[PDB]
Amino acid sequence: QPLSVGIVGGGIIGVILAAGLVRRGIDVKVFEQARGFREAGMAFTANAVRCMEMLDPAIVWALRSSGAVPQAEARDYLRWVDGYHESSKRLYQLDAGIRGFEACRRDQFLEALVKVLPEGIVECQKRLQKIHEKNETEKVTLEFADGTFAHVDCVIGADGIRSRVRQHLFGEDSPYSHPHYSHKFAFRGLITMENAISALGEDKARTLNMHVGPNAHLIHYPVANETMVNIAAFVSDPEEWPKLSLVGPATREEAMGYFANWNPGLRAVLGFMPENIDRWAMFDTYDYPAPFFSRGKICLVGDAAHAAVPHHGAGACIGIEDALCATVLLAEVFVSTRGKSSIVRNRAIAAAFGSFNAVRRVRAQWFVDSSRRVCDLYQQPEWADPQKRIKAENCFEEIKDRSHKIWHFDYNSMLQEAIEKYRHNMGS
Amino acid sequence: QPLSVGIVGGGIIGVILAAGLVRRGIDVKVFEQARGFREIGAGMAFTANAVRCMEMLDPAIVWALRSSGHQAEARDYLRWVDGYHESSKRLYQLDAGIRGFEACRRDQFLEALVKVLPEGIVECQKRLQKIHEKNETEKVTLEFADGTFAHVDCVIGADGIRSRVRQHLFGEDSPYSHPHYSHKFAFRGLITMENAISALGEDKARTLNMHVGPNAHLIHYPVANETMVNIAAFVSDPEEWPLSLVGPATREEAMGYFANWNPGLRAVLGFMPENIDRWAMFDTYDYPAPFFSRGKICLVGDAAHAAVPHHGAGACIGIEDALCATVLLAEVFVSTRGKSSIVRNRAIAAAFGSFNAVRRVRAQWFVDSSRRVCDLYQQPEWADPQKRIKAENCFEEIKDRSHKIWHFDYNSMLQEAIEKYRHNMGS
Ligand SMILES: Cc1cc2nc3c(=O)[nH]c(=O)nc-3n(C[C@H](O)[C@H](O)[C@H](O)COP(=O)(O)OP(=O)(O)OC[C@H]3O[C@@H](n4cnc5c(N)ncnc54)[C@H](O)[C@@H]3O)c2cc1C
Ligand SMILES: Cc1cc2nc3c(=O)[nH]c(=O)nc-3n(C[C@H](O)[C@H](O)[C@H](O)COP(=O)(O)OP(=O)(O)OC[C@H]3O[C@@H](n4cnc5c(N)ncnc54)[C@H](O)[C@@H]3O)c2cc1C
Ligand SMILES: Cc1cc(O)c(C)c(O)c1C=O
Ligand SMILES: Cc1cc(O)c(C)c(O)c1C=O
Ligand SMILES: Cc1cc(O)c(C)c(O)c1C=O
Ligand SMILES: [Cl-]
Ligand SMILES: [Cl-]
Repeated sequence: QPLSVGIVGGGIIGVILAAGLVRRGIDVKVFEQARGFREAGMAFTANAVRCMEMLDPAIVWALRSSGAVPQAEARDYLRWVDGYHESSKRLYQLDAGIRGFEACRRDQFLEALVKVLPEGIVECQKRLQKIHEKNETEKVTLEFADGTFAHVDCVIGADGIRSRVRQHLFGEDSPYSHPHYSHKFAFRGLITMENAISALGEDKARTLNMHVGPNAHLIHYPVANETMVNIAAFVSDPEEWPKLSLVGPATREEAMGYFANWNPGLRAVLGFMPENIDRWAMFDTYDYPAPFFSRGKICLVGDAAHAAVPHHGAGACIGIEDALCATVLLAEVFVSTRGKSSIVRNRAIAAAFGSFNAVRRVRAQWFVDSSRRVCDLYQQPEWADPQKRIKAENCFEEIKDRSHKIWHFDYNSMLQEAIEKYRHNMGS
Repeated sequence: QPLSVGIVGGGIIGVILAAGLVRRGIDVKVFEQARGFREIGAGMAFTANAVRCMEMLDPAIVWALRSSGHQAEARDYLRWVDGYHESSKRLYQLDAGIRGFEACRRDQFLEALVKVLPEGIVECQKRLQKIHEKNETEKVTLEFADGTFAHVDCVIGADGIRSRVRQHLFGEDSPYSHPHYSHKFAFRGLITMENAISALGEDKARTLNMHVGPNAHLIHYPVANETMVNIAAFVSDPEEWPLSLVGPATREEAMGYFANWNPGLRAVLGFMPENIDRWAMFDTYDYPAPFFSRGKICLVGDAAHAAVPHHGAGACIGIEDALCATVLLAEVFVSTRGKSSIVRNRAIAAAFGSFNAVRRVRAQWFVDSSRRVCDLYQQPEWADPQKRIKAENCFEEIKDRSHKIWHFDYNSMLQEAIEKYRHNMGS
């Protein structure tokens, strides 16, 4: 027969993983708890877009048909600005090259992706409650909350930051089963490009900028074809977060209080927002990172494995690499065990998930820490004191090192290492 | 605002190129002169490199290939053997590794490939007669023998060794427009694995070996699940090819060219059906393409660099071309969204220019190298037993040449390809 893979979670990574798997002949089901919803925006590095292409070129097509339509060709730049002093001097700039980042709306991209898939791959209102493992040779059983069941040769948790599949591995009372608070949260909202331009200038208004300063920072970029500018404003919170929901209503005047000393251009951007906005809490896996991404015939991927604070803007890139590593590994399982017994085929699954863990965990968990580390540098208290300016500006070399370690990932090597580890684990 | 490519030729390359373009959102039409399939029951094999190239074009291509053909994982070895002397001693061997090669039935692979494509991509009974190019900003018009026409932003010739798009580029009276004789031809036929063993041993009969000797060489490997072995015997021809490039031949005609060769090999020939086939071997060596593309017209596969088959990898070189041309046209598609008609058509030609720069050297090296290694398989020196020392150093050259085919850095080809396209654009 073929090999069946139950993917729990119909987010970006689950659906991309699925698309890569069916394009290779693997039987896939995606179980998503929500009711065909996408209830925001995200960005991919050029490296991740090449990973997408290797999964299935239609994915990249979906990405670019969802987004927008932009004489020479523009290079993509991360830029940092002093947010605290009126100097508002441009501190640093990182060149990511042509189409170094490519952008979509999360909900439009997912919709396009599912159109690309065969029919009846995605099952909605399928909330996983329990996993029943048995022998390596038996199918794994998924139990859902509406009383239904599925049977699959192996299981992938693409079920996000609050992964149920993760709870199964470490235990519901283990801190390793849950995310925890980064003691930061963000205000988000939009403003008119005209308003934006009014406060920052046409040049700042039309590019992405991080404004640094003490214990907080703010980022903004143009959206909806340079008519609107999106604002995300991040602040510190010495208090624990109450089951209070991670997202919640807030007001512009609350956000303005945190930036009261900051420079006037920046305080304006804030004042031009709707009176009512969101407050998103930033949880992640930093405090209690997974001891393993895989056990037996169960593998975590994306935010289920390594959910990160969003301050490299690449968290979903790490998950796309995961998807590619898991797709290529399971393809090698399919082809190398094709004529063999049920025992070899199930051993090979476990051997592949063992290779996955071996090759992906260090980089994924490095990235989770890195995402906190760079937030710290964007929020150094010494951005306040102009006599500590050399110290504070010295951070950018490390930011650059970390950025390039993300963007320049050698995924061909990862795949090679993974195939080699798979074959080793099989006794070969 | 979509980009239409007319592929002339529904062969393996034209169809794989199509599969790559459509998966990336490009409007493709494939124009095939034949009514259905040909090359029934033939096999072919692809290097692992070429299979990774296919996966990059569309992973579904690789699925197709694999549905068209305990203990450990097997390794793939090329083997040479002395075919002249009584000793028939193993001469050299080369490790290609796990899945170093993957094989299939051509017609079943092509047919599986067509199921992967959407409907209506391929139009049969469409034999390109003439190409009409107006201005770079206007569409290229294709005229077919049935009197219908077709209009496309650009044209890819994937129409094979006798490419009609090639004749258009260089002139139907140029010799550069036609392949020519390599002064070798081939006898093909099957025998039963039963008989194959009795003449060679179980060892030789159940794998691929090339038997070398003076002015001729033989290769055999198994088929129909190791129930039959397939023979190809290549011999030298001083004369010109008059006449039709395929023809019937007799077992005895082939045995004549292998009179002095050792008895195991002679026996193999002996065991063929009375009637078999003779195939002339043409290629683009004598008059190689001055360029693979001009304006909005580009050649790929055999249309551009048809080679004699003694490296066994000519489709692989072609799949490389399809990968480069797919990645290039996709870069045109995205780099030019919202630009004008003018710019988009300069983008196409700029991309075809980069195709030419990046591929033409490797591809024409491969044509040469194919004749070259054939010459090493057929050194007159194999018979002379005082030159069996110089003769046998050929194999360091076979190895380097094989590795240059097998370890192609195709990611660097794509990189160089994009950078040369940007350069051509003014970027
Ligand atoms: C504000 C913000 C901005 C970001 N910007 C970027 C950016 O610019 N670039 C970038 O690369 N990344 C970015 N990220 C990261 C990105 O959002 C995530 O890393 C990415 O969504 C992770 O993929 P996922 O599909 O695993 O997660 P999710 O999208 O959260 O997918 C989880 C899915 O599983 C489902 N699910 C959960 N529990 C169950 C269950 N029990 N049963 C069934 N289904 C279940 C959920 O309903 C959901 O559909 C950003 C993140 C945030 C928060
Ligand atoms: C005996 C032999 C064995 C080989 N074994 C291998 C092997 O194991 N591995 C490997 O990689 N390579 C192998 N090769 C090389 C391989 O067969 C060729 O390189 C390959 O088939 C080229 O494919 P193509 O699509 O470019 O051309 P072709 O396969 O020749 O197809 C061209 C297509 O265009 C069509 N066409 C022609 N003129 C027109 C026109 N005017 N209008 C419309 N359509 C037209 C033809 O009908 C045909 O269908 C072998 C070659 C030979 C001779
Ligand atoms: C690319 C990107 C997108 C984004 O949404 C955020 C918050 C970022 O910090 C970055 C890069 O640093
Ligand atoms: C090992 C491997 C397998 C594979 O299928 C693809 C896509 C690769 O590029 C690599 C690279 O090492
Ligand atoms: C399938 C196949 C094709 C081929 O061309 C060679 C040289 C091989 O050794 C194998 C398998 O071993
Ligand atoms: Cl992120
Ligand atoms: Cl060939």
